[PDB]
Amino acid sequence: SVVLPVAKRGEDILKLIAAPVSANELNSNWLYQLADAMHATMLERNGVGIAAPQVYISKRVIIVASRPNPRYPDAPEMNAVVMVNPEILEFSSEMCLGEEGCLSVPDERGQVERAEMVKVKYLTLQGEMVETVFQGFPARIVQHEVDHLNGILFVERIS
Ligand SMILES: [Zn+2]
Repeated sequence: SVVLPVAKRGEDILKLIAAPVSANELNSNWLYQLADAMHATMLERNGVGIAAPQVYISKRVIIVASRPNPRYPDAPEMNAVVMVNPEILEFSSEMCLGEEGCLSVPDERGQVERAEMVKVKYLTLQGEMVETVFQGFPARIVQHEVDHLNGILFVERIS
């Protein structure tokens, strides 16, 4: 496993709309390697999620991996999920606000309003369709990472 360089706020890579992963990439060693490098990078930076644009890869891949760590001492622990081509199909009208940081925003945290619940459809790295309901802090990570795929940093969502 390799720890990749992470783009910081102000770099233009972080402002693009990341391109969807194509059919021939699904279940490829390319794609497995991409996800493994993202995963190592996130762990090394005590992230609870990561998006491919953050590691200069303008593709629609994210990792959602809520776990307590120094950066988030109170996060619930889930098994890390890698999502290819995620699409949020439903946001709840109910809001929750929480403090977010970001691997791409050194030394700034802010309060962000997010949907309490999201329903997300995505593909596994093999290419199989999955739909999952997330609540609370995992939901906020899903929203944060999808924002990265759409060129949005959490600083822009500060109410
Ligand atoms: Zn981030």
